[PDB]
Amino acid sequence: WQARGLGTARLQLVEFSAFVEPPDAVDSYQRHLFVHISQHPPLESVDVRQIYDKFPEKKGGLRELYDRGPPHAFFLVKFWADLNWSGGFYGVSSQYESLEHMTLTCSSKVCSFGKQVVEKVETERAQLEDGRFVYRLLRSPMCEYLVNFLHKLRQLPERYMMNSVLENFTILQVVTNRDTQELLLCTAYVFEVSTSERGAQHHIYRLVR
Ligand SMILES: CCOC(=O)/C=C/c1c[nH]c2ccc(OCc3ccccc3)cc12
Repeated sequence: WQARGLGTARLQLVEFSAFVEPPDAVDSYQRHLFVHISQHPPLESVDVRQIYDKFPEKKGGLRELYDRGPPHAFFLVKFWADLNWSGGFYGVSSQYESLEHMTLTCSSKVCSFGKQVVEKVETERAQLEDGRFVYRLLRSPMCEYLVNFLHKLRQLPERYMMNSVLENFTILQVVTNRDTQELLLCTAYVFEVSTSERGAQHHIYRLVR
């Protein structure tokens, strides 16, 4: 019963993106996508151990979460960030669907060298749509650490330097049932940069053991 997308039977990712809109968007709109998954054969597995030291350790790190299970809820998403896009609006949008009606809690731990640097925790109540429940965390403003990290990481003079920094930069995303405390989706994000004739791109893996 192996997964084909980033999701389980209980909770599926529908869309995610991190983006920026220039000031001139209020005239002629446009947004620039740093990264962007869109899910409108089984994925390739990656042993979770090979990424242990890239994430937190005591309580809420990769291993201690994988030991609570469910193992099938764990995914690795490798990003190629488009970093070729100044005083504009930086944002993140997430969307999930479910068959059952829950109140999600959604944690975004940003880690530098595996140290938890910045965390955001949100909750979202289900809204019933076409026979199914829908969870919408659209346009959350990026935390100022991420915005600043990006202007710095944009001004670096070489891509290989960019990917060197980014090798110590990861994000853990943990969605759990707020009521029952059980885990529904855990997604480790590792990052590189994209030779921006190509925009963003991504690979989704099942974390296994
Ligand atoms: C909404 C409040 O918290 C935040 O600000 C962000 C939370 C995130 C949760 N999962 C993510 C996946 C990627 C990402 O940024 C992409 C990105 C990173 C590095 C270089 C280039 C691009 C942000 C998040």
